[PDB]
Amino acid sequence: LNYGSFTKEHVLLTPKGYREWVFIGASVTPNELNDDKAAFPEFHNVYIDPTSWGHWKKTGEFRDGTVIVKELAGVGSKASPSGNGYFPGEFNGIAAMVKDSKRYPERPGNWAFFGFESYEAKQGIIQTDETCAACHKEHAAHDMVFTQFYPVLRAGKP
Amino acid sequence: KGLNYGSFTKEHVLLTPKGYREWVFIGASVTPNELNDDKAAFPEFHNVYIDPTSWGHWKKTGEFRDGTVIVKELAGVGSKASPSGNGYFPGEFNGIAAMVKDSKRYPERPGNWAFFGFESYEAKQGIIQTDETCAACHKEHAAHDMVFTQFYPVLRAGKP
Ligand code: HEC
Ligand code: HEC
Repeated sequence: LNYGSFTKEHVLLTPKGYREWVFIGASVTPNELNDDKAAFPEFHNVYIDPTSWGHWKKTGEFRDGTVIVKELAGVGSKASPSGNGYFPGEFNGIAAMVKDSKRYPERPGNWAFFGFESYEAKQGIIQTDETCAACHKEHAAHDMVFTQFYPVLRAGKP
Repeated sequence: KGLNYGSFTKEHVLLTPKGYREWVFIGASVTPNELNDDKAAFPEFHNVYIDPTSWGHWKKTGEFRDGTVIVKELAGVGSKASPSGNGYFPGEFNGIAAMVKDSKRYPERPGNWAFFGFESYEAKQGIIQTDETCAACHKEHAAHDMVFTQFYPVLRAGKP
């Protein structure tokens, strides 16, 4: 069962329930370490849809129909009873990518990258390749996904 | 109703949980060794999960039910710079800690929570901790029922 919902023009409707998908890793790019303006502020919590997680465990590959959501959250504090560091605050928005060789035959890896203006937007905005795909293609460890930062994926593959 | 998550010995000790990466993630924080005198208490990234049945009850009530299992998975800092910018990026898994709320198994523990450490991922079972080792700090500073929900935006957004 596919977890994306799409328009006739193959655009990703804003995913619902992705926090109940399979978490694959979190990173943090604080504003204060990125000239007071991180590209994706600031914590990133990343999810893969459950069907594609199942296929990943079987094959170590992203199936046609894979949806990955990167959820952004602010840095809420830098010190807690557990020590110094970064601790999350409030949610900021999402980014997403969808793999589909039928809908996206001309895109690298058959991935479409979606930006979201806000959580109330009805749909994502598909991006031209220089804005997202170029960086992922140049630097991601596996099939345009930064699996070097997803220890769940690396431990879960066969 | 949902399944009960976690498995327990006859002495009510949590057996080392399996499949928790398919539970509901509730938030991640990072205490890097380099910001904690080269030795964070829990090195270093923490990815936290609540079992799915207790997540369902949380969405309905904003409370942790009897049978709640929360797992905090530790991972290293793998790096501090990537194409997305400077910060902290995870490395390899380090270990787990857990807490279980159960008024029947742990009637005399603060909040009916049992705190478990794990010697390694290969250990058969956790080691239940004394109150001063874990519960004291959680009770003193956690925002809700001994859980640090100030750092779990998924929980705060999911409660009614
Ligand atoms: C995180 C991301 C994800 C998660 C899947 C993944 O491959 O990591 C999505 C869906 C996404 N981005 Fe990309 N991005 C970059 C890196 C290094 C990471 C992982 C580490 C971290 O969380 O900080 C990402 C890198 C880059 C990049 C390098 C210069 C660019 C220009 C972009 N990303 C751009 C975009 C998008 C353009 C709008 C977009 C929709 C993204 N990323 C989606
Ligand atoms: C994270 C933790 C979790 C996850 C649930 C939670 O309430 O956040 C577990 C299951 C657990 N710890 Fe505790 N802990 C502290 C803090 C602030 C955080 C959240 C922020 C972060 O991830 O860094 C925790 C704090 C403290 C603490 C304060 C001085 C003490 C001494 C301990 N924790 C101790 C313990 C454990 C004793 C061995 C134990 C099993 C823990 N924590 C479990």
